[PDB]
Amino acid sequence: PDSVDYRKKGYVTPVKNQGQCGSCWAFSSVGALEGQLKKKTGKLLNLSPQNLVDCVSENDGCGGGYMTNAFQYVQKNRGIDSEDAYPYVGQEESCMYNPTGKAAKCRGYREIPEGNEKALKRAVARVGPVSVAIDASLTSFQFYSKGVYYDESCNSDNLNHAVLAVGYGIQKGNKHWIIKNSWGENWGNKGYILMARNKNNACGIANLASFPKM
Ligand SMILES: *C(=O)[C@H](CCCC)NC(=O)[C@H](CC(C)C)NC(=O)OCc1ccc(Br)cc1
Repeated sequence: PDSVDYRKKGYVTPVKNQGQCGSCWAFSSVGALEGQLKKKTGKLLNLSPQNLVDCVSENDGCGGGYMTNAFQYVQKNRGIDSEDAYPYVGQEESCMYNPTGKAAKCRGYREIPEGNEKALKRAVARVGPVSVAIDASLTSFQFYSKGVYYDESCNSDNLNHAVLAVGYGIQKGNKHWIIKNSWGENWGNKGYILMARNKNNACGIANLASFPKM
């Protein structure tokens, strides 16, 4: 497909805010799951980022983590709670079990061929929102406000932030990836940022992408 924007089909929930917690990966993971859930059931709702922060032991909660492990967890645990049944508190707590909390399930996940933007594009068009990792350490990124973001000093080999690709397209001749962050709706462009697509895998956008099976 030439251009995709899952927000137009109602596959994306509102922009969240990590608070005082480095739980970007939990947010990235739920966003993908929320997508497969909308596609599968027709229901659009917030999943529990906290459920993952607290239970994905392979990870390190507020200290950071990886999306794959989160997907592996939801599959092994036979489910993930919703935001309502397992609200976000912004810090790591003991893993809670909500008898009525299950709101989605995961039967695995797939990875995108490392550094392949073309494969990332095909995956977004056919699957839905995809979880991707990038280098967000540049002041240029942290202070992004508008336009298609590109900074040559971005480090493809310095993955330190997890986000969500809800689509892709082109703006003013510049191809981009539609990216949902989790620093609240006041960061970037209403919690969003258009990142350079096909610019030598800028910021390593396609170096660690994955989506959940549902
Ligand atoms: C995003 O908010 C966080 C910021 C963590 C620094 C405060 N970044 C991550 O969680 C990254 C996710 C991308 C690299 C995909 N993961 C990460 O930092 O891994 C660190 C880590 C430490 C210990 C364990 Br156990 C697992 C992972």
